Amino acid sequence: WTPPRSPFNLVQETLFHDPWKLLIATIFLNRTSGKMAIPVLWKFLEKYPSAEVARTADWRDVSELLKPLGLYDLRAKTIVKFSDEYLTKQWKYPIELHGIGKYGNDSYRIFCVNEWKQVHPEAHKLNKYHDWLWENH
DNA sequence: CCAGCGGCAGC
DNA sequence: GCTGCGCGCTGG
Repeated sequence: WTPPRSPFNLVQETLFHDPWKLLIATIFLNRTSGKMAIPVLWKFLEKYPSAEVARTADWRDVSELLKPLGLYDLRAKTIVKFSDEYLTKQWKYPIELHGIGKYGNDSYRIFCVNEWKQVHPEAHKLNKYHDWLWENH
């Protein structure tokens, strides 16, 4: 299973090989415009390239990086918690993990696994992709 | 100028 | 279902 490249340009299309990066991408996109989030996502992934490093991060430092995005302290605490569980808990679907809900589960089930047919997403840029999947099928 | 709008936990 | 978190994008 390889999710196809779409005319919609979801960030999920580039990060599916590393689930952690793709899931962090969804967290950056919680009620935050893609325009601001994605640039700042790359900035994060240079300072914190893995779940192994983010897990030892000081949430307060992670928060200074997020300031322009909003929900900066909430999401910072979230990035240090999720990354910890991601490597420490046994999980099948990321929904089990702190900070990941329907949206992040929907992205993982489409891009990181062959389960797109079984998914009913709600997030806007995601339904455009998912419908495009059924349409081009 | 300006106000509406781009998920999650925890109760 | 309800509520707090939060900035800047956009478009009249």
